[PDB]
Amino acid sequence: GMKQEFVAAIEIDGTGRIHVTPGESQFPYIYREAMEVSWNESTRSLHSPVPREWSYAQWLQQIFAAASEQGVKLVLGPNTRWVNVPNELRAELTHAAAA
Amino acid sequence: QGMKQEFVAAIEIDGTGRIHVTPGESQFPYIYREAMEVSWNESTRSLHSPVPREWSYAQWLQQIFAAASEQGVKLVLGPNTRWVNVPNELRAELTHAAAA
Repeated sequence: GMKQEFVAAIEIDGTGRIHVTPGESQFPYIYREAMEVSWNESTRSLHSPVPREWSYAQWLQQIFAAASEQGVKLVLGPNTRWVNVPNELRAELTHAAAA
Repeated sequence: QGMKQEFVAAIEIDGTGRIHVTPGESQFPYIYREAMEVSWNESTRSLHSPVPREWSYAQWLQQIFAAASEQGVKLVLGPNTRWVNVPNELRAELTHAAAA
């Protein structure tokens, strides 16, 4: 049950987000799709997040931060097992878990 | 305060490239509720990330078109399509990404 529609504009804003402005439709609730697409009303555009390349280090900290929100401070031990983590990365990750 | 310190039993990057943190004892069934893009996999009892991925404008355009399509609108680029601050090459690549 679709419906074809022309895009009025494609734009990259000053923060690097890409905006697609629909020919006519509005999507105030595009967030409910859980696809990290947002709606900016002032410009009636669907847009991406600010460009982001997340390292494993940053994801590790994110995972730690989430567990912390639920009352658990995770720490690495001398017995923690590292599985399929290159040596160079392990160092970086270990530093991440502490920083 | 109620904050419990705990050992990590394992760090693992799986076959799909997600990084897994296996807590020593705690479980986090509702971790998704923190809205932080972290998930709990009960079969492996681990917190994990999504699959890694580089930033790509083409992909993001496709992602944007895909979100719109879920809400019943198939977007298409036209000859009258206005491009603001989109460099020549990116503009070509974005055009092709919208076609494929």
